[PDB]
Amino acid sequence: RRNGFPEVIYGAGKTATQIVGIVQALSQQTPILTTRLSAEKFAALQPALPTAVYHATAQCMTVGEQPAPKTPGYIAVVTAGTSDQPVAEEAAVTAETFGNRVERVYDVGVAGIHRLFAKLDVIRGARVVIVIAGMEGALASVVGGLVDKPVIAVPTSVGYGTSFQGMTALLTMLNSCASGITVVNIDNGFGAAYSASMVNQM
Amino acid sequence: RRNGFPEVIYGAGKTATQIVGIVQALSQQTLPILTTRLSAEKFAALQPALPTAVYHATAQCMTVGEQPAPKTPGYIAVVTAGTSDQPVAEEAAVTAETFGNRVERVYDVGVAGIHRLFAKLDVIRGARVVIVIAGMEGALASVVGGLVDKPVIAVPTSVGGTSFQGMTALLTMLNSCASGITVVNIDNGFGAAYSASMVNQM
Amino acid sequence: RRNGFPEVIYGAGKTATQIVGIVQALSQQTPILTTRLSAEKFAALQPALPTAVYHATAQCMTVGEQPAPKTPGYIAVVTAGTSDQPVAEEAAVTAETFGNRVERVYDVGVAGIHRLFAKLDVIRGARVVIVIAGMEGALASVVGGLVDKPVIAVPTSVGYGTSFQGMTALLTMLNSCASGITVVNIDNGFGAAYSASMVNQM
Amino acid sequence: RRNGFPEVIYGAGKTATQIVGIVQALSQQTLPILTTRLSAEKFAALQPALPTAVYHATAQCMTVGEQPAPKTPGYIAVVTAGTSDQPVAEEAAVTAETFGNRVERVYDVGVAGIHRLFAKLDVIRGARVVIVIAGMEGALASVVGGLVDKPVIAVPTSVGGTSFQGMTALLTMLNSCASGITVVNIDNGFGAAYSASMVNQM
Amino acid sequence: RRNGFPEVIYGAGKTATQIVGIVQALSQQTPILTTRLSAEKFAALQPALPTAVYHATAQCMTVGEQPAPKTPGYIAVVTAGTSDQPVAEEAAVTAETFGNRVERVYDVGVAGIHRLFAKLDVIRGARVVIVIAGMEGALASVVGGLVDKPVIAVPTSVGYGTSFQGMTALLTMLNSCASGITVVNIDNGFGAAYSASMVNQM
Amino acid sequence: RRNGFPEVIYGAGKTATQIVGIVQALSQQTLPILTTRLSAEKFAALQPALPTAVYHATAQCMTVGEQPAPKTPGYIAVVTAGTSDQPVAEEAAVTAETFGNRVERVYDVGVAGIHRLFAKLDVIRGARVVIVIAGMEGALASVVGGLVDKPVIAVPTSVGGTSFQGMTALLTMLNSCASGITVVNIDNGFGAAYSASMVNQM
Amino acid sequence: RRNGFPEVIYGAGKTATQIVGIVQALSQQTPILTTRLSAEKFAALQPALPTAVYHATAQCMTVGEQPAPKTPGYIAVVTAGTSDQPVAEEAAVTAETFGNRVERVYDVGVAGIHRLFAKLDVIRGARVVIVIAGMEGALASVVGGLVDKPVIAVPTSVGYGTSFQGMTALLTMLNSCASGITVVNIDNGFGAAYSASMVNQM
Amino acid sequence: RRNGFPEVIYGAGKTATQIVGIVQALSQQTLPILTTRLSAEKFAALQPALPTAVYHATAQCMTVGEQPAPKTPGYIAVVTAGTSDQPVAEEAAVTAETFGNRVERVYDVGVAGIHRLFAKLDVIRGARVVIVIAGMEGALASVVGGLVDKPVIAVPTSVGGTSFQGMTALLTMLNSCASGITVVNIDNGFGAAYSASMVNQM
Ligand SMILES: Nc1ncnc2c1ncn2[C@@H]1O[C@H](COP(=O)(O)O)[C@@H](O)[C@H]1O
Ligand SMILES: Nc1ncnc2c1ncn2[C@@H]1O[C@H](COP(=O)(O)O)[C@@H](O)[C@H]1O
Ligand SMILES: Nc1ncnc2c1ncn2[C@@H]1O[C@H](COP(=O)(O)O)[C@@H](O)[C@H]1O
Ligand SMILES: Nc1ncnc2c1ncn2[C@@H]1O[C@H](COP(=O)(O)O)[C@@H](O)[C@H]1O
Ligand SMILES: [Mg+2]
Ligand SMILES: [Mg+2]
Ligand SMILES: [Mg+2]
Ligand SMILES: [Mg+2]
Ligand SMILES: [Mg+2]
Ligand SMILES: [Mg+2]
Ligand SMILES: [Mg+2]
Ligand SMILES: [Mg+2]
Repeated sequence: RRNGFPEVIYGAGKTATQIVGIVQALSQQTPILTTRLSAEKFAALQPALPTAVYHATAQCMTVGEQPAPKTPGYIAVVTAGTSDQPVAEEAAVTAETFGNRVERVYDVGVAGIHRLFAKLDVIRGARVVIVIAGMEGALASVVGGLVDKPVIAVPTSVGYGTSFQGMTALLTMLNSCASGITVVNIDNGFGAAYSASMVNQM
Repeated sequence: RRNGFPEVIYGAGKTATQIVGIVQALSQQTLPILTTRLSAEKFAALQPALPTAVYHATAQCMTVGEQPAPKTPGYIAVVTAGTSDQPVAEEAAVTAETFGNRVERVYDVGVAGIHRLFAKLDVIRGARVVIVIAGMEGALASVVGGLVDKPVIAVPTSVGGTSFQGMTALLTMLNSCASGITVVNIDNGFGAAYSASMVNQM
Repeated sequence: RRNGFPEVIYGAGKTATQIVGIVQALSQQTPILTTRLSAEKFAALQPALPTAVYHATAQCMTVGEQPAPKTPGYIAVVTAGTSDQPVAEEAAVTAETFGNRVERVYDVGVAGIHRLFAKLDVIRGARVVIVIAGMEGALASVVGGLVDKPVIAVPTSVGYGTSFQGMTALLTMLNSCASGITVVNIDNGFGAAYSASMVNQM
Repeated sequence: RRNGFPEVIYGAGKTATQIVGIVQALSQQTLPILTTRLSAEKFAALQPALPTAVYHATAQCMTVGEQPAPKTPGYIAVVTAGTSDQPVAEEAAVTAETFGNRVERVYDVGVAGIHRLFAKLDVIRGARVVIVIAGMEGALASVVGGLVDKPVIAVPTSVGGTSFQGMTALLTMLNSCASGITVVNIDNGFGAAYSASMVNQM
Repeated sequence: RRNGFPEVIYGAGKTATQIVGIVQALSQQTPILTTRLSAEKFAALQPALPTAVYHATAQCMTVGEQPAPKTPGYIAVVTAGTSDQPVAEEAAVTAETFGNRVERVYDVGVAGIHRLFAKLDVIRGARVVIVIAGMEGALASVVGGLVDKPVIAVPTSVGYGTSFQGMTALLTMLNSCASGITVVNIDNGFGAAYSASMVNQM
Repeated sequence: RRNGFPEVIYGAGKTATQIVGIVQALSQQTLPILTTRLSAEKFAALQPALPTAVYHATAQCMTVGEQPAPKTPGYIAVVTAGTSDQPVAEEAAVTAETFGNRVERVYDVGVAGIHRLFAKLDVIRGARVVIVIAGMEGALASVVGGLVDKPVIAVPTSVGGTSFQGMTALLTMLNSCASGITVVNIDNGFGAAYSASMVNQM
Repeated sequence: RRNGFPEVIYGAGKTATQIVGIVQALSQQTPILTTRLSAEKFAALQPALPTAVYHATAQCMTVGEQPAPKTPGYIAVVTAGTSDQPVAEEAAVTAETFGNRVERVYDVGVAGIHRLFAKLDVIRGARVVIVIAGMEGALASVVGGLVDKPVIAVPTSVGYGTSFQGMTALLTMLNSCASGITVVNIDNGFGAAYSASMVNQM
Repeated sequence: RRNGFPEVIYGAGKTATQIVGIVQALSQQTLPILTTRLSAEKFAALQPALPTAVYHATAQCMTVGEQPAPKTPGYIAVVTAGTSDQPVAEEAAVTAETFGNRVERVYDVGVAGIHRLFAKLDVIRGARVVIVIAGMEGALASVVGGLVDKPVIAVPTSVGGTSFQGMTALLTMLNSCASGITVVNIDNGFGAAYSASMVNQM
């Protein structure tokens, strides 16, 4: 029960009229984070749940007060390209909603690998690292070889052609777990940040 | 340089006359040497060369060198779905233990006879990290993931068989919902325990 | 001919102007159930066939009188998550239209497995069990091991990423038929309820 | 506990010295013991150990123990598309019979020479349940399913071959339309008959 | 050059403003048939090419005069279900535009196989048979075994789930070519009727 | 009954002692008997039993019985892309000839050295039907299909190899554009010639 | 840094309000080419960046002055069908923006192979050849065998059915690299022209 | 006719008694003869027949005839990801050198230990063309492609293994982003070097 975790509603298939109904049911108990919440659904709820915030790029709403970092360290969220940033903020906002400090390192993909070496120590000073990437997926391989903290890698569905909406990054990423890497499902920013938050709070 | 980890040998693509070559190249470590995926015919080839080495048959791993105490008092729980998983479970198990981790094995607890899984639930919940290894019924990872509030790393196993050579287990674990599961690639129990070991010792 | 079954029009590709034409053709003979009937098509037919009912969540229209249970027992329709409920009501409404009592057990997925043990006897007291699930598909494995009545399992296309719109549940579900489970096609709530109704009426 | 079923041995992953181990562990049942997928070399290994056991060559099943009468007077019809199916058909057949079911075999009736299938249509229609086993021409299940108003369980068989190792038969049976068909996974005649047997004895 | 064939514009990717431009270019020479012509594109061209006809269900426009049957026999176009009829009329209209008599046998799928035996001689009296079907694809197997004229089979992309938009019929159909069957690409009504017309005019 | 065709034996799944069983069951035909896919070790097993039979090594076909004249004066052209195709080309070739067809072989004319293909273009164009057999470079079927105004049946061959075991050739031929091509399934030269033979004799 | 290349913004996922922001950031330095720029996004930017040009068919905007050919030779862009022309102009416009002369040879697909032999010398007089094609993909095979300059082949996603949105051309094209051919990703006109420009400027 | 290239033998499908047949058919060239994919058992079969020939074991290539000087002073760099790549890297290497190219090998520089790759970056950058050969970690091609402003041809290697037999490496290289990469098909180091050699000598 009281395991110290917020509440997570799969806001993708649920109706705006329903999300109020689910929030207002658990509104007396416990922060309430909702993931994959369209901009058309937050507008329809804005006055019905007038405390909630909305992170546009992340498609996440939070009703309630995000805690202060309960752990002295931080989580590195590392992005290969700007197109990755929505699923990145889904991770970074759920990690912050679960009580973790988060240091963002966006747009340092391998096609300009000096950008990643520029922040290479910030990454190393995190307790966990989330690596997000599309197309090639190469970035998680690169970081996994270069840091000695747990790395959770999120493939994304960005790009085109034989990206197979994320399949090629997922395969690339799975093929480098021997370097200290685990992988979540495509676009699953929330899901990597939930295991990330657990790792970080130990 | 010195992150404490033992020396790893990928012994599937190295030769018997070439393994003894790097093992004794680092015979001044005082740190253990773990050799993964070493077929039983290749340990008989070196058994004269390294009389002291230990060989874990099911796990195809050979350890040379004095094991010191566990590094931290928590344990990694290794949960297996069926007997066909025992080998790749034992590769995770032996790697985790060589790396300094206490390991508690919880084998044959697939959801076909789920009472088995509640039998040893106290043990699973007590671990700092849970490695779930499952073949055809990769549904075990989700069942676990929704019963523990600790990190779960899932290892899909290939076992031949509308399981499409384990590809279904990999897909089933990725698409699992007990948020808190994170997936390595097929049969890679080593790398699971490598990420597990980092997670435990933090 | 007179085998005791209603009439089933694949209302997906057929036009609203046509469904009236098909209903009004067989309207003199025999209940008439139509499956995959959009809400935009029922409005266009509401006055042209003003007796029919419409189950919104199920996307099924029935013109005619649903029979009373011709069998003393009931069919358990068991759902893993709320997102599964449309295809669940397609099953539950066709099972009721074919003359079966139906006991619904919705939202008891494995990510909170206590909810399923809460209703575990209701399931067992059914003559047939329909298990519906998305993403992981785990639930059908779990129930198949726990009841000793025929279980028909419907994968659904809900979730995201490597769900492959239902493929991962279908594979998961097919891989547990040795526990007394058969599987229908993705989203095929109607089709599992048609075999279910046959089983139940013996 | 006591659901009446006989004892099942998955004899593909068990060893010859280990099979005689559980068979004689339950030699006080008075109930039959059915051992599926037992290669002809493994029955010669035990033929001394169990002189009374019967072995059904094509079906790779070994039955130890006195078969009592059929439990119910209806029969299961086992329909096979071609000769290449005889083995997995015979695994369904022998399992169904060991479990207490009268079984009527209707073999080699594929739609290439469909007059064969109308030859023995009276027999098929007379069954309480029909198990259809088909390789390349998995179209047989639909043809049957639209000629019988009784439950049909389809078993796709692998036979090597743009049949993609049976995957086409599995897909073809799932996507069948004679509503009333339900599919097990590849080559799993046992589990088909296990669901068939439940359906018959109800 | 003058091989006796009409002109065939892939009207799918081409613009309405362009199709007039392509027609009016070859309008002085030679009938002009255009395939995959949307209803939104024919309206935009109706006054610019005011002689052309439009077959709504077929999405084909013909500018010019369809010839009278230059061959005494006819082509049987055989459809399994009503959902198949668009791609059927794409075949039947291109076969008629190329000078062939066409006898249509729609909706006689295997789920009611008596309907096909009702027309079984009409099919046999054709010089070529086009078999169109979705979902299961079974129908082409059935007819191929029952007629001894060339059968060209068109899979369609109708149905749902693991139809894989036509892939399961294509596979089913390819797996019965030993009965005197060739297969075209999914939905390719025009393409089967072009080989059909050649066969018929010999 | 009597459509003129010779007797066919699928000799891949029949046994050597069982082949001589049906061959001499119909030794009163006066019509030829064609046995396809007969391995060279299985013809040596019967060579005593049938001293008169002919065996075409590359094609794995054995013909017993007096070949009468060709039934019609046109010929079938069998075009092969490379040497690796010679076997399945020769199965089409020998079947077509046993069935009563004049056959002109045009081998090794792949588009890598396309001048070879224009070398024997007069011959190809002169055929009533063209069977194109191609492995990796299945592009040959389209090239032919757009140079002949006669029916083209394409046979994809498996040859191991990012050709995905011939699946690419099958997909490439289906998606060919020289409208006038029709595809059989992988390696099935027999059935190609069976449809070819019907087309030629009409 | 100053390697002589323009600037390339993946204008697909980026917002119109952002592309101005990215252009106007690098507007002081260095031509600026933007690829996959919708017609709805260029209108919204037309007054904010009023120097840029827009190639409608190519979906490319260029802000800045395209250089004159810095190399005396030219690049042949060769198209199989008119449907290929968008991705062709994406290549031809990026090759021209990077300083290359470009000779276009559109619509000479293999279904009318005389059209390609008509321009066969123009192709040969280029220093590099880009071959673009859909459906069959055959054209790259044909040209690769016929020119002895580097050939870069772009599969496209045009056609239907088992085109698998470009997969069949990609496979066909990859299967002819032994003739002096490399392949880029589906629809990647820009990407083949970037390697093409490098080759040409040596 | 005379493009300068040496004579190539595809020695995987040619026989040992047939190889010596064309090698000595062109023994009046004064130009070298390169024989690719020649197993070590097939070179021992000819070693008497051609005493002067050289055989490169790892690369399965045999070269007969006097190598003249390099044709142009630039070199091709052949970069390999791991040891498992050495064979197909060496086929590219030896072909490039036989064709007249200076070749600099840069092996074992995968991104797991990326410092290795910066070790020999000066050499890589100095090449006119870079052939990148990579198995599981096909991410190497992108890393290179974004560090060199010269043409990169990538060769995916099959190595068994959630790498799906190299298919992931092929997909990963296609979907790479360091624009400047171009991909051959699986294991085809020869054809890579054939395109590489053309690119270098221009
Ligand atoms: N964005 C997300 N991705 C994956 N799983 C999620 C996401 N949001 C919530 N979940 C999980 O999905 C389940 C919700 O199931 P449902 O009852 O269908 O809402 C819970 O286990 C949530 O933690
Ligand atoms: N929702 C459904 N899913 C699958 N099959 C269905 C569905 N509704 C009807 N059918 C079956 O599809 C066939 C109707 O074919 P058609 O002539 O195309 O309407 C019949 O066998 C129906 O029982
Ligand atoms: N519906 C269709 N399906 C397949 N191929 C077609 C179709 N309509 C026309 N074609 C062929 O596609 C080619 C037209 O190429 P394009 O120049 O792109 O129009 C010709 O070979 C036509 O015969
Ligand atoms: N049309 C395109 N196709 C593929 N890659 C592209 C395209 N346009 C730009 N790129 C590359 O994609 C990268 C841009 O990454 P991003 O930061 O997400 O814009 C650079 O390497 C560009 O050269
Ligand atoms: Mg970027
Ligand atoms: Mg690491
Ligand atoms: Mg739920
Ligand atoms: Mg059960
Ligand atoms: Mg119908
Ligand atoms: Mg036929
Ligand atoms: Mg064209
Ligand atoms: Mg070339």
